[PDB]
Amino acid sequence: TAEPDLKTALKAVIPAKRELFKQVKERSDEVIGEVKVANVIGGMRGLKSMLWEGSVLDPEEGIRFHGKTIKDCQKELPKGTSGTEMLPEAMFWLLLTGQVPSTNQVRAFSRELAEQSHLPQHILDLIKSFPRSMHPMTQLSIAVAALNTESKFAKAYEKGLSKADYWEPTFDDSISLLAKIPRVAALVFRPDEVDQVGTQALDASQDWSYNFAELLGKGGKENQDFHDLLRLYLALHGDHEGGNVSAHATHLVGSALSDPFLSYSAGLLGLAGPLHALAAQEVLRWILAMQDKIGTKFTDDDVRNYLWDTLKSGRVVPGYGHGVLRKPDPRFQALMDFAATRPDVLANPVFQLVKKNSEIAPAVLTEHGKTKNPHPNVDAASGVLFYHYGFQQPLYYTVTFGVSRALGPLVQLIWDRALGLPIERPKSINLLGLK
Amino acid sequence: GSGSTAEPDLKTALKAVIPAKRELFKQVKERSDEVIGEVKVANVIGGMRGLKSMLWEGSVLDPEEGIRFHGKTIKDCQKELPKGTSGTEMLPEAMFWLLLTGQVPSTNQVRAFSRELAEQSHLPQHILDLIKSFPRSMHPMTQLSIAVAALNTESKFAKAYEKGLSKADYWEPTFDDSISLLAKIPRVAALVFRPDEVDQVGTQALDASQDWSYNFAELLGKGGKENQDFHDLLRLYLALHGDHEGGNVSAHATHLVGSALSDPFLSYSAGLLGLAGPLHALAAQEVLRWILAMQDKIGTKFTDDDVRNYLWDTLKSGRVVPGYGHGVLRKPDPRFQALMDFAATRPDVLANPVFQLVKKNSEIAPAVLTEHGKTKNPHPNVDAASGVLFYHYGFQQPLYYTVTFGVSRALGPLVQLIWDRALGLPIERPKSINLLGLKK
Repeated sequence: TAEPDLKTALKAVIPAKRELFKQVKERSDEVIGEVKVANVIGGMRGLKSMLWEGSVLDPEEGIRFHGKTIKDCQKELPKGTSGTEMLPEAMFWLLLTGQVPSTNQVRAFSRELAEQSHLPQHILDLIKSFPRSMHPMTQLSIAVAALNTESKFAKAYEKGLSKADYWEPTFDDSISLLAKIPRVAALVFRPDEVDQVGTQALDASQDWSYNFAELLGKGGKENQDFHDLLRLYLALHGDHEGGNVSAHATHLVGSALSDPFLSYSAGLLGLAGPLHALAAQEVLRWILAMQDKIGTKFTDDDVRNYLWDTLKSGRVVPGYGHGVLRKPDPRFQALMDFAATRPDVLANPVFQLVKKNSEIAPAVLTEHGKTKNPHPNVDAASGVLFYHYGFQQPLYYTVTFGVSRALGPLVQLIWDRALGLPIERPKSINLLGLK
Repeated sequence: GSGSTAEPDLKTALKAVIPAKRELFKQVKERSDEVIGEVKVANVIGGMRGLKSMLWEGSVLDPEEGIRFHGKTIKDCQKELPKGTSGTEMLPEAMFWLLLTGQVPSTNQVRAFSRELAEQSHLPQHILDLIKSFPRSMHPMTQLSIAVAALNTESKFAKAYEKGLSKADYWEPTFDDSISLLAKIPRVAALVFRPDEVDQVGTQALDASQDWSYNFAELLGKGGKENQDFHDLLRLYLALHGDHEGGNVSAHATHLVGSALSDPFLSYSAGLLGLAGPLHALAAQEVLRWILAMQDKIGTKFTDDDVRNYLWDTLKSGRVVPGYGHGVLRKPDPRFQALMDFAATRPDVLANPVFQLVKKNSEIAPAVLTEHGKTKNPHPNVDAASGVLFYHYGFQQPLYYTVTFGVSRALGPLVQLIWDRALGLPIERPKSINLLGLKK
């Protein structure tokens, strides 16, 4: 009568994945690609060279999770007891097992996450040692690494553990990290309340995102719309193939058999890189500057003129353009669907500007001709939506992304260990060697 | 000296060689479309093994001569690189100079660089407080990674990037941060080694006229003239382990995180998190345990046959001879030989039975392993000797051998990070696929 818990459901699908892996391994010698000089000097761009199970980017329909579109996930995944949005814990279930959980399975997993959320005293002390001006992503990376004192994998490996069993402690550590990371993030957000936020008991009947909101100081019925935003945000950003730096660094460090705490810490150190991590922040700044210029009662024409002027000036429209995706990011559209049912969001001029830009900017960018596949990505909307709900320190938008992006890389780490994938170790060459 | 021809500092010497590297990069870029290999299913499921897919300037593994630094063998480095004011071994500071610039520094340039490192060796108070928060059982490599990441509060690159900085200038703050990290890391490592003395070791003033290894030894509690042989071992160890191509996890993770424009503190922290992985990090420790177990079994007065018999029994049992074997290198690791050359001038090392056993194994094990036929290129690597040499000098907590490797392995990856920024290399971003996509 009792439904399988997540560990049982994972164990049931391990044999089929190992069988599929065995079939692929028989074709080891088969050639699938070429390596060119471009790939070596160009950061391996386009080189199909690592495994990632849970998500694959479809050039038309965007990111798919085990073949499911964002829309399929929004229809199929269990929701909270209140609210309209899919749960990140349900997305984690799907990523890990390939299967949609029942509502009751999700409720039991949420209860586990709440119960495992507490931090050891040394983590609270560690966090209190950080200077106030330490960058929030540096704080988050360090704290996550420091939780390796609690690693079951590290201890089991040292004691002696069969290869075939490496996945179990990896799974236990991953759930532990997931339970804890929202609380660590909230301590980064509220450095003066370490003692209180660091020990506060979570409501075991509520979902992971709700409890994260509570730790952020945005709990209770008055913040229910924000709860739904946060649920959606965390679900949407959970995984996006293995190539991005946070996913890849997690896998890389993981592949040397560093435990999930150390491995996702490395992921977060990569996420701290300014080059692509600040897109949501940049979009927000750009939208607010546009509002400053064109005011709060603006026409379609005003928007179009503003976009042309930006482009003619040699500036970019942030949050637009992609190497391969030929349509709007379905993650973007999911945020727009969230907004469409909330009259106060639709009344916000900042949001209206995001919406108008999404209707006008792609045609403008195409005609201008400089930007490949000029459609909105998720960063076009996420910052503005957080800003609307009072979360107006953009610097911390990366922290919330770091919480979300634990989901997919941890799933892949579990599978890496289940399948027995080896250390990641490419071969380097010097420029003289390419000449 | 402040003349017309006054000897360049490291940053000036680097600046002088940047234009030629950018020109060589331009020439390589014209060949972008040239095919240099194949990708197979093996490469995707096998952690990219053998896939030539990243750039690393400073070191290239030669199948005959072993690891070379800008074409120079370990023997060339031992002859050409400047030594300490006392001592017979090449300085890791000089190795760093060579890796970075492609050039052998003068003794005077090395002395000035050592002084810069000594002057920057102090830590901010919050780093000492952070280290004091660590539980005593926290793994030493977790401690080291965290403390290095926490030094990003001092990053010039992070602050300059945020303020606005030309792409052509990214290398300068990267260089400044890298030197800062190098100066500080031995002190951080010593705090990991001595958790009861954080306040003292953490603030102790260093002799600014001493070299980087000497100051590290001093912070470890092994300073003074009585430890001069250990100083030379440590110099050699740190110089030898500084760089070994880009593929190893510490080098690669540094480059990967660095490629998203995270500063050198955050990037080498990621390197150290990878170094903390037990799978391939613990070889020096395994060799030490194996040698000591062998000595236990065969004693100190043994025949060549006894050694051979011990090796055959190990192999027939299905166990490995650690510290032996390589995929590509067809001779003893030249790093191994450099450790043996160190030993050859120290009569107390040569008198140590544990060292004699390392030497005897290197003369007997290769033939045995070849005949057994299971281990490719069955020659000793550097791990065959490093742990025993430390053990001889009283550095007998093998768990901490990885920490000393972490200090050494700052050198090469930081150099490559500086070059990545000088060249404007993009984010590392390969493409993934699922098993279903390989089954088709």
